[PDB]
Amino acid sequence: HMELALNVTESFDAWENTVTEQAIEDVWQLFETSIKPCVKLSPLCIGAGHCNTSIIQESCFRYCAPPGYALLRCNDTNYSGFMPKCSKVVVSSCTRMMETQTSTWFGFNGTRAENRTYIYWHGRDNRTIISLNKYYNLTMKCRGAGWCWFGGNWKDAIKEMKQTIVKHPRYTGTNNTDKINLTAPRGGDPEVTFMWTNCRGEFLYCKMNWFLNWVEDRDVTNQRPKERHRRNYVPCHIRQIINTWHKVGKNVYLPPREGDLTCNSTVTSLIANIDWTDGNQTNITMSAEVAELYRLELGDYKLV
Ligand SMILES: *[C@@H]1O[C@H](CO)[C@@H](O[C@@H]2O[C@H](CO)[C@@H](O[C@@H]3O[C@H](CO[C@H]4O[C@H](CO)[C@@H](O)[C@H](O)[C@@H]4O)[C@@H](O)[C@H](O[C@H]4O[C@H](CO)[C@@H](O)[C@H](O)[C@@H]4O[C@H]4O[C@H](CO)[C@@H](O)[C@H](O)[C@@H]4O[C@H]4O[C@H](CO)[C@@H](O)[C@H](O)[C@@H]4O)[C@@H]3O)[C@H](O)[C@H]2NC(C)=O)[C@H](O)[C@H]1NC(C)=O
Ligand SMILES: *[C@@H]1O[C@H](CO[C@H]2O[C@@H](C)[C@@H](O)[C@@H](O)[C@@H]2O)[C@@H](O[C@@H]2O[C@H](CO)[C@@H](O[C@@H]3O[C@H](CO[C@H]4O[C@H](CO)[C@@H](O)[C@H](O)[C@@H]4O)[C@@H](O)[C@H](O[C@H]4O[C@H](CO)[C@@H](O)[C@H](O)[C@@H]4O)[C@@H]3O)[C@H](O)[C@H]2NC(C)=O)[C@H](O)[C@H]1NC(C)=O
Ligand SMILES: *[C@@H]1O[C@H](CO[C@H]2O[C@@H](C)[C@@H](O)[C@@H](O)[C@@H]2O)[C@@H](O[C@@H]2O[C@H](CO)[C@@H](O[C@@H]3O[C@H](CO[C@H]4O[C@H](CO)[C@@H](O)[C@H](O)[C@@H]4O)[C@@H](O)[C@H](O[C@H]4O[C@H](CO)[C@@H](O)[C@H](O)[C@@H]4O)[C@@H]3O)[C@H](O)[C@H]2NC(C)=O)[C@H](O)[C@H]1NC(C)=O
Ligand SMILES: *[C@@H]1O[C@H](CO)[C@@H](O[C@@H]2O[C@H](CO)[C@@H](O[C@@H]3O[C@H](CO[C@H]4O[C@H](CO)[C@@H](O)[C@H](O)[C@@H]4O)[C@@H](O)[C@H](O[C@H]4O[C@H](CO)[C@@H](O)[C@H](O)[C@@H]4O)[C@@H]3O)[C@H](O)[C@H]2NC(C)=O)[C@H](O)[C@H]1NC(C)=O
Ligand SMILES: *[C@H]1O[C@H](CO)[C@@H](O[C@@H]2O[C@H](CO)[C@@H](O[C@@H]3O[C@H](CO[C@H]4O[C@H](CO)[C@@H](O)[C@H](O)[C@@H]4O)[C@@H](O)[C@H](O)[C@@H]3O)[C@H](O)[C@H]2NC(C)=O)[C@H](O)[C@H]1NC(C)=O
Ligand SMILES: *[C@@H]1O[C@H](CO[C@H]2O[C@@H](C)[C@@H](O)[C@@H](O)[C@@H]2O)[C@@H](O[C@@H]2O[C@H](CO)[C@@H](O[C@@H]3O[C@H](CO)[C@@H](O)[C@H](O)[C@@H]3O)[C@H](O)[C@H]2NC(C)=O)[C@H](O)[C@H]1NC(C)=O
Ligand SMILES: *[C@H]1O[C@H](CO[C@H]2O[C@@H](C)[C@@H](O)[C@@H](O)[C@@H]2O)[C@@H](O[C@@H]2O[C@H](CO)[C@@H](O[C@@H]3O[C@H](CO)[C@@H](O)[C@H](O)[C@@H]3O)[C@H](O)[C@H]2NC(C)=O)[C@H](O)[C@H]1NC(C)=O
Ligand SMILES: *[C@H]1O[C@H](CO[C@H]2O[C@@H](C)[C@@H](O)[C@@H](O)[C@@H]2O)[C@@H](O[C@@H]2O[C@H](CO)[C@@H](O[C@@H]3O[C@H](CO)[C@@H](O)[C@H](O)[C@@H]3O)[C@H](O)[C@H]2NC(C)=O)[C@H](O)[C@H]1NC(C)=O
Ligand SMILES: *[C@H]1O[C@H](CO[C@H]2O[C@@H](C)[C@@H](O)[C@@H](O)[C@@H]2O)[C@@H](O[C@@H]2O[C@H](CO)[C@@H](O)[C@H](O)[C@H]2NC(C)=O)[C@H](O)[C@H]1NC(C)=O
Ligand SMILES: *[C@H]1O[C@H](CO[C@H]2O[C@@H](C)[C@@H](O)[C@@H](O)[C@@H]2O)[C@@H](O[C@@H]2O[C@H](CO)[C@@H](O)[C@H](O)[C@H]2NC(C)=O)[C@H](O)[C@H]1NC(C)=O
Ligand SMILES: *[C@H]1O[C@H](CO)[C@@H](O[C@@H]2O[C@H](CO)[C@@H](O)[C@H](O)[C@H]2NC(C)=O)[C@H](O)[C@H]1NC(C)=O
Ligand SMILES: *[C@@H]1O[C@H](CO)[C@@H](O)[C@H](O)[C@H]1NC(C)=O
Ligand SMILES: *[C@@H]1O[C@H](CO)[C@@H](O)[C@H](O)[C@H]1NC(C)=O
Repeated sequence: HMELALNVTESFDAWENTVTEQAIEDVWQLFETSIKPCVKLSPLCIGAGHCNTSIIQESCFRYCAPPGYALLRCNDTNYSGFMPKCSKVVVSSCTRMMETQTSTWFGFNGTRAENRTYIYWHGRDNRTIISLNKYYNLTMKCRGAGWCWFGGNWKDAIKEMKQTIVKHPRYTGTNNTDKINLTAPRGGDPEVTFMWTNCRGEFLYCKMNWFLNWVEDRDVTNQRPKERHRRNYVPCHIRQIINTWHKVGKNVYLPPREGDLTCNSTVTSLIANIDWTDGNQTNITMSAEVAELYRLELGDYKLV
């Protein structure tokens, strides 16, 4: 039945991307797949040296969630990432997710969101992903019109996060000075900070810049530096037809609704893909989609 492995390939290309790209594309294949004619054809590659073309039988009411897909994890400690000696393994399947909530920025419910911030991270010397987790307060409710609300110490929190990310990258070599900024492009230049949010089915897009207007430095001053007064909401505009971030492309999905849905969600799990490759850059990024959801609970998604 299930006969996985534990191998991975990491390289240079993101358009010719593999695990990621494959995981993403296939997902909307499984997902777009819930509409009924009589008999459907599903694939089923995840790394076997050949492929499975899954075939659902039926006719020509309550159903779980993935007409054809399932997940499972290893086991042992709270979390790390990769280079395991992996052993015991568990059982799981359903995928109702579309129903519930989500975001490109901060994973929702966090659980024993201990005061002391976290940077829980799957490492790769240079090209890697993070998961920051602090107790402090953050809220994020959406109001359907296309504008999202908050509550918390978000300036300060980032500080912690920025206070956080300083302790583990220790003295590299030379006597140095820090200078954090963000982007997240690839091969081309945009110049905007988008985030998405799922909560109750509608797949809503947000133009998020005021939230993301901060240049970081080691030791600073703002006495003689400048001051203007700014406040915040979210100029979201649903894009059922999804305008794709990491690539100026397109996708869609077929949702439900409760007329006046006015989103809501608890913040905890702020994410990032920090870039620090040899030279002059500490490059925070915000791509970390649906497999992070389950990755959020287990340690690391395994699908098939
Ligand atoms: C879905 O779930 C979510 C949960 O996430 C629900 O949303 C949450 O629910 C709470 C209550 O419904 C809500 O509380 C409210 O929060 C507001 C947050 O706004 C603040 O943050 C943002 C970002 O920084 C800013 O835009 C804004 O300026 C605010 O700072 C607050 O506006 C409200 O609380 C405060 O105001 C009222 C009225 O004045 C006070 O009663 C209350 O005490 C708060 O203010 C005092 O305390 C703060 C901090 O201690 C001080 O800064 C402030 O000056 C006040 O200090 C005075 O007053 C108190 C006495 O009251 C006294 O201690 C002190 O001596 C001073 O005199 C507001 O009540 C959560 O924040 C909210 N989350 C979100 C999204 O913000 C949501 O409803 C759910 N959906 C459904 C189903 O409804
Ligand atoms: C695989 O492993 C993960 C961690 O590695 C495991 O390593 C080996 C040695 C195993 O044999 C495990 O001991 C260890 O789990 C698992 O994470 C763990 O998952 C368990 C659930 O099976 C968690 O326990 C739960 O957490 C609550 C926290 O309390 C814990 O601490 C106190 C005091 O130390 C203890 O009393 C508890 O037993 C916990 O250890 C706890 O409140 C929960 O109890 C409730 O739930 C049961 C079940 O329904 C219910 O009957 C009872 O009445 C309670 O209401 C519960 O015990 C544990 O926290 C967690 N620990 C770690 C280190 O992550 C992982 O789940 C497991 N599964 C997978 C994914 O493979
Ligand atoms: C993630 O989980 C979140 C909470 O998780 C908890 O789940 C339970 C089962 C436990 O396991 C906990 O360990 C765990 O933390 C969920 O977030 C919640 O979202 C819901 C709606 O989606 C919100 O519901 C409403 O909450 C009100 C809270 O405000 C109160 O607090 C203030 C602060 O002082 C008080 O002033 C207020 O008076 C409030 O008391 C609450 O009052 C509401 O309850 C009333 O109304 C409802 C409906 O009419 C009714 O059911 C209830 O009996 C009362 O009449 C209301 O329920 C909620 O704000 C929010 N929880 C938190 C953290 O506050 C979330 O669903 C889940 N999401 C994901 C990612 O899965
Ligand atoms: C990646 O790229 C960045 C940007 O190019 C490099 O940063 C530069 O670092 C050099 C180091 O020599 C800087 O040169 C120094 O500038 C000082 C003043 O500017 C700084 O300090 C003030 C106040 O603190 C700030 O207002 C300002 O913004 C700057 O932060 C000078 O005072 C220095 O002269 C003194 O030091 C020299 C030794 O360097 C002594 O011998 C002298 O006695 C003298 O007292 C010096 O000139 C330069 O300013 C930076 N660039 C920019 C754009 O400002 C990184 O080095 C680079 N990193 C890597 C890994 O390559
Ligand atoms: C994350 O953020 C990083 C920093 O913001 C991004 O790196 C930057 O990527 C842009 C896009 O390609 C590059 O911009 C180019 O700059 C070159 C270099 O010209 C400079 O050097 C010469 C020689 O000293 C000097 O004469 C000039 O005046 C310039 O100072 C230009 O030739 C190009 O036209 C183009 O503008 C940067 O090179 C690069 N910045 C850094 C830090 O080096 C990164 O793209 C982001 N990506 C991720 C991973 O999220
Ligand atoms: C940020 O969250 C905390 C947590 O409080 C909430 O916790 C959940 C589980 C729920 O029970 C909800 O009802 C709670 O509000 C809130 O911060 C704390 O707020 C309390 C009072 O609401 C404070 O207690 C007071 O402390 C002061 C100073 O020590 C005393 O003067 C008072 O007598 C009283 O003891 C406490 O200090 C706050 N500390 C924490 C844990 O952050 C807060 O409401 C919330 N902020 C918002 C609105 O975003
Ligand atoms: C991942 O985190 C867990 C969570 O523990 C944190 O919990 C809070 C409350 C705080 O105390 C913080 O210090 C904890 O790290 C870690 O789980 C705990 O780990 C300790 C030691 O790492 C365990 O004690 C051990 O007990 C065994 C017997 O089982 C001894 O043989 C060992 O020598 C040691 O003394 C403790 O049981 C764990 N408790 C909890 C709450 O899970 C975990 O270690 C950490 N993993 C890593 C390394 O990232
Ligand atoms: C991290 O960001 C800082 C500051 O960012 C500012 O500039 C851009 C990137 C934008 O985000 C804006 O909103 C920010 O306030 C970078 O430091 C400064 O970068 C600017 C932009 O190139 C430089 O300005 C220069 O100004 C002269 C004026 O004569 C022009 O002629 C030049 O063309 C040029 O634009 C300036 O060199 C930088 N200031 C410092 C600190 O010396 C920083 O480069 C960036 N670092 C990383 C990690 O990428
Ligand atoms: C949560 O705990 C921190 C303690 O954090 C300390 O231990 C590690 C997390 C490490 O990062 C270390 O650098 C850090 O100091 C509390 O911060 C504390 O604030 C108190 C104020 O009473 C000070 O006495 C301490 O300097 C400081 N740390 C210590 C050692 O306690 C934080 O406020 C606390 N909050 C909650 C809700 O638990
Ligand atoms: C990010 O990683 C690079 C290189 O890491 C090497 O790891 C090997 C397993 C293999 O994948 C090889 O292709 C890859 O280049 C780091 O470069 C190293 O820098 C240190 C410090 O000077 C030196 O010990 C090495 O000479 C040098 N590379 C080698 C192995 O020759 C790079 O510094 C690191 N960057 C950061 C800041 O994380
Ligand atoms: C690199 O610059 C650092 C800046 O700190 C210098 O570090 C000093 O090293 C000297 C010895 O040369 C020590 O006595 C001091 O304690 C350090 N400075 C202080 C007070 O922080 C160092 O000089 C530079 N490295 C060299 C020699 O190239
Ligand atoms: C990758 O996994 C294969 C099984 O497909 C295994 O034989 C091999 O050791 C692994 N190669 C490495 C080390 O990446
Ligand atoms: C592929 O999955 C189907 C379920 O549709 C299962 O019956 C079949 O055994 C699998 N193919 C093989 C031989 O791995």
